[PDB]
Amino acid sequence: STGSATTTPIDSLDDAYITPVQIGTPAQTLNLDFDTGSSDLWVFSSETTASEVDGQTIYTPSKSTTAKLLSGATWSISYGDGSSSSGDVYTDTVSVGGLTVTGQAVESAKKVSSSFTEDSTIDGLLGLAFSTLNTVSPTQQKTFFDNAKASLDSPVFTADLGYHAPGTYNFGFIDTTAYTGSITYTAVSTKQGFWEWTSTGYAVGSGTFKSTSIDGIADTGTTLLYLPATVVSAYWAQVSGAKSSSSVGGYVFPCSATLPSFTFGVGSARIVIPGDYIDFGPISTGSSSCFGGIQSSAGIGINIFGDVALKAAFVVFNGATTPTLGFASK
Repeated sequence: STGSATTTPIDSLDDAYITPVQIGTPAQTLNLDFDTGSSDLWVFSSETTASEVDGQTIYTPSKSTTAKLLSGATWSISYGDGSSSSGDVYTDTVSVGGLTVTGQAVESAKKVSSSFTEDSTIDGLLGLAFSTLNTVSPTQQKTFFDNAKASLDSPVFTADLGYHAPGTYNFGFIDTTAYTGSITYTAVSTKQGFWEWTSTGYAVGSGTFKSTSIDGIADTGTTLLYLPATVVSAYWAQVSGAKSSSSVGGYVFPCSATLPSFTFGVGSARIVIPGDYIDFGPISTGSSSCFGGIQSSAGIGINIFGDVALKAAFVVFNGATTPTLGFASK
């Protein structure tokens, strides 16, 4: 089997991407944030504190003939941006782009933090990291990908995110028409539960490539590119007027600037992030100070290849016995 679903930016800055997901019988379609940096499939629901729902579509298990309470199971998760959610658990039928899993753990939110409430376009998350990070207790649950894996033509999914445009998540096959040149595969460590890999270096604009190992995670659920302070300083040094602002919370730059590209290494291959991808616009409405899309990972504890990086590539998440990551230009 295979599946194929279109993923769409939630706003004009590509802050996140939503993908339609069918849950239950008859289908209830929710727009979820596919997140390769976590492993919980959770939704706004009929159980979510009413004051914490503001425009989201909710899952109502009592209206699904295939929903069953997973008795005694609870979940609670915190993300790297400080947001959080928690609740209880149902199993139900979940379909993505034509691909169906029966008995999928659907984590029903009782509580969500303000960041989730305020984002009316995101109805929940669908985690695609390794199931060892799943927060359901006392019985840990599997991701949609893990459950689907044995039914797939190939044990893979691919992320093809657009710049200010729709893209695609595919399950079970590699669309050879969706990328240019060859796919370069690189080793993955699952030791921390992430799609963790090592980049072979970077370049700023038309500058020379610096060979240096950068350990990080491929995370579709993170907006920006978070790299070591040395790397990020070298990038923003090439932008007149750019500076790190503690009041704003990162590097800012004059909105009048033209940003240089940023290249990262995948083995002997290179992925180029155009300068425009690194522009996240005015820090506040009408400001002439703009927020940078490359930021320091110092104090995160991990480097994160978020959407800024991933949308410049066609990315293969290979969940074979020995997992790997593949990157192609497109």
